[PDB]
Amino acid sequence: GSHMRQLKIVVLGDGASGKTSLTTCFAQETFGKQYKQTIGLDFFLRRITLPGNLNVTLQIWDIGGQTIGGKMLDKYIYGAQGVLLVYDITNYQSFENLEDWYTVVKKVSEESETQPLVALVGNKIDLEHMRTIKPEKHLRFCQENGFSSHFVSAKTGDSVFLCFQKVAAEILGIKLNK
Ligand SMILES: Nc1nc2c(ncn2[C@@H]2O[C@H](COP(=O)(O)OP(=O)(O)O)[C@@H](OP(=O)(O)O)[C@H]2O)c(=O)[nH]1
Ligand SMILES: [Mg+2]
Repeated sequence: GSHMRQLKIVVLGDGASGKTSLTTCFAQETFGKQYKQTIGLDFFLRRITLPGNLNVTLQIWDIGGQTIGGKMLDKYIYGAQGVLLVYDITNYQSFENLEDWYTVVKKVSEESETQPLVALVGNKIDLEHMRTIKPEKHLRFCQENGFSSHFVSAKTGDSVFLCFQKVAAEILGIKLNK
């Protein structure tokens, strides 16, 4: 027998960073019958084919309005093979607070004996000329913790598909060459 290959990715970060915009931007290609199959659930599914004709379904979880201490947060983070730490490049506190989001991820990782792929996602790159987190500051946070680095715009779609695709590939031990 052979079963579906599914990877769970959770999207974390402070309110107003663009988490729901980001997840929706990636979900849009599935709108119609497939997205409707999980309407009102905690996640949606999107199938991608990674290089080498590797079919995988991504199960993408938006935490909604959950805060760091939310007692529902566990179902989002436990089992997550990929984690997006999302901030708004124009909102400094959203970046600073990612240390605290990452503390929860480390705690879950240690308990679960897992090593999820963690991506730092600077959203709103369409607003680059008004950013309050410089690229160098973002890349320092990535270097300190081994995060995958992404600058995206959920509004316009810039780099969004590639962020999820790269995270999926890295979960499976593949560095995509582009
Ligand atoms: N310029 C820009 N704005 C973005 C981007 N991503 C999200 N936004 C805006 O940021 C606001 C918060 O987005 P949302 O997806 O609800 O964030 P959240 O789910 O993290 O709370 C929304 O504004 P509104 O209240 O206007 O809808 C949304 O339109 C982006 O890449 N660029
Ligand atoms: Mg939201």
